[PDB]
Amino acid sequence: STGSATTTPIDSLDDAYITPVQIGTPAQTLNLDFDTGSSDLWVFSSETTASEVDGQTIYTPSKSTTAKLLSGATWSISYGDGSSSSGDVYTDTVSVGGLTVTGQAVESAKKVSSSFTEDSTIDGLLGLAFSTLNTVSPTQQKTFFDNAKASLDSPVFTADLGYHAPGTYNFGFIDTTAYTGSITYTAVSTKQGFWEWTSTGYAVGSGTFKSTSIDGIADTGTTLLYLPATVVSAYWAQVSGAKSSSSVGGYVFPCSATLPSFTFGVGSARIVIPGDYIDFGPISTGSSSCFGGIQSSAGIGINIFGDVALKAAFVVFNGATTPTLGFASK
Repeated sequence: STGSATTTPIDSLDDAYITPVQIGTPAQTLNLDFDTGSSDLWVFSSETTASEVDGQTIYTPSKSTTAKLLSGATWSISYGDGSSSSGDVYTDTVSVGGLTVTGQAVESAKKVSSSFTEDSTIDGLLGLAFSTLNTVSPTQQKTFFDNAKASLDSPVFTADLGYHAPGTYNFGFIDTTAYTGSITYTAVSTKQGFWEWTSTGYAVGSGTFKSTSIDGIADTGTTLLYLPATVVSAYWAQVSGAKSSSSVGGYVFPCSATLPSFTFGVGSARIVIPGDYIDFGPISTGSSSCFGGIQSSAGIGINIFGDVALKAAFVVFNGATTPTLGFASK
């Protein structure tokens, strides 16, 4: 089997991407944030504290003839950005782009943090990291991909995120029309539960490539590109007037600037992030100070190849017995 679904930016900045997901019988379609940095499929629901729901579409398990309470199971997750959610668990039928999993754990939120409430466009998350990170207790549950894998034509999914435009998540096949040149594959460590790999270096604009190993994670659920302070300083030094602002929470730059591109290495291959992908717009409405899309990972504890990087590539998440990651230009 295969599946193919369009993923759409939630706003004009590509702050996140939503993908429609069918849950239950009859189907209830929710728009979920596919997140290769976590491993829980959780939804706003009829069980979510009413004051914490503000415009989201909810899953109502009592209206699904295939929903079953997973007795005694609870979940609770905290994300890198400080947000969180928790609740109980159902199993139900879940379909993405025509690919169906029966008995998928659907984690129903009883509580969500303010950041989730305040984002009316995201109805929940669909985790695509390794199932070892799943938070369900006392019996850990598998991700949608893990459940689908054996049925797929090939044990892979691909992320093809758009810049200010829709893109695609495919399951079970590689669309050879969706990228240019070849896909370069690179090793993955699953030791921390992530799609963790090592970039071979970087360049800023038309500058020379610096060969240096940068360990980080391919994370569709993180907006920005978080890299070591040395790398980030070298980037922003090429933008007149750019500075790190402790009050704002990162590098800012004059909105009148033209940003240089940023290149990262995948083996001997190179992925170029155009400068415009690095512009996250005014820090507050009407400001002429703009927020940068490349930020320091210092104090995160890990480098994160988030959407800013991934949307410059066609990315293969290869879930073979020994997982790997593939990157192509597009």
